[PDB]
Amino acid sequence: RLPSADVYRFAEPDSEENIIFEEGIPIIKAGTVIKLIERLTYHMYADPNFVRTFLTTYRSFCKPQELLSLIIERFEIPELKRFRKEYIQPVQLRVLNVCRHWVEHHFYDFERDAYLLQRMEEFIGTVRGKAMKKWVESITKIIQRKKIARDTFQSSPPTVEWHISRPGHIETFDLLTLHPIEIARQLTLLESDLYRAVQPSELVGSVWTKEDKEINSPNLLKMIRHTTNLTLWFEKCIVETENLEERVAVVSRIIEILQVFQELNNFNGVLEVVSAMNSSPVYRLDHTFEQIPSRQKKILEEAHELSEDHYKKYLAKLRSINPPCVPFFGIYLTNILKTEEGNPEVLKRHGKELINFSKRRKVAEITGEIQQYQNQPYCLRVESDIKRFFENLNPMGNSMEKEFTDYLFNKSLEIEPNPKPLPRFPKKYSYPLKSPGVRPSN
Ligand SMILES: O=S1(=O)NC(Cc2cccc(C(F)(F)F)c2)=Nc2ccccc21
Repeated sequence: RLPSADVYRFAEPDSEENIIFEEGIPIIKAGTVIKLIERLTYHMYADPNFVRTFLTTYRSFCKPQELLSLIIERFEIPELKRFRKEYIQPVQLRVLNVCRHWVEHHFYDFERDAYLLQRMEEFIGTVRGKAMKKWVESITKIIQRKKIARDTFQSSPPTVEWHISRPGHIETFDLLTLHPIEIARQLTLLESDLYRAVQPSELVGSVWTKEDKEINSPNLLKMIRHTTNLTLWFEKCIVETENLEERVAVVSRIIEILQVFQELNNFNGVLEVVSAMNSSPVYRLDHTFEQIPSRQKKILEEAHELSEDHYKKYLAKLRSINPPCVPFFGIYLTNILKTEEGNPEVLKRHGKELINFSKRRKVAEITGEIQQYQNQPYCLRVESDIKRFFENLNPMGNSMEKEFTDYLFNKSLEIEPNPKPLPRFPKKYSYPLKSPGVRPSN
């Protein structure tokens, strides 16, 4: 029935040397690249979970150019009445379905590689056939829509809040001059847009830590860099305020921003404040935290407790709230890296190497959890000048990260030296330190 090895590479029988399954549509555990492509375009049934997971994770084991060459060759299949009807036509329609999902959900590969797109359009444009016309036409319209695209409140959003800095006075914008409510809202819109922009393939096979990270993971990198710039800027605001009374005002203002992040269910923001508060230069400031009111200390402790016991309280709090929210991104990076490190790239059976597909699938299920929260818009107005201020945060300046964190700790040792005495430092703020609070204006 199926073709011989001398004419087709996709029709060798299944064995423990080329394809292994998990414990109805079977679920592939590991297999050769040829075996994966074959099951990806299996003539017996439709497999949307495998199609979706394969196109998200394939870059970890196959190059885009190689995948196109293999699916084109899988399509080219050389009793002839039933051979075309039950084997050639179903496989060719499965190949076209794979091209459709590929161009629709992963167009960035055709954007990054112009020659890849040239080959894909050449392949689709040469198909012809009877039932393939409708397939060639939907695929063509998707490539058209993607090429063109590359080239709203449900209710009244609250009034934008201002404090010392008047609107448009961008040169005075700072932690204590902007309104703490507006800082949290504007940072939540910025973080919400960053969260929503991340694609699942940016998180596969640790590509964001490899040589071509800027191309493969630009949205993920933007998200981690925002977290680093915000957390380090909060710490810099704290240790660079040498006067103790003014430093209490600064730390206390950051706690107020975290409370507005909690009202907004921006967990990403909450844990960036907790991260700055737990950092080595800030966490050891006993004289500063002694002055922080009890209610405010309790708010910071309950925020920390979300992380405790492998984020037990965070995971329970996240699944109980209603939209909108901004989930804590770091836990996904943590669980994905644990998966990448604790599972082997390949499985060996009978001296043969099989790609570990279950490893990729476990990583793809974590990215699916990410995606379930990417359609939650906030009923908040953007303030372009405040958004720009946070987008342009550069606490590190022209320094390496380690050199700047070393400086932050040394500043902490300077402002709060035991048994060395506690020096008094002059005031740096020439405006009122009192917060306008976190209650909106009705
Ligand atoms: O006391 S916690 O539960 N809360 C925090 C967050 C936090 C950081 C800095 C100061 C404070 C404050 F309560 F004094 F304001 C709280 N970090 C911890 C780190 C390790 C163990 C226990 C905790």
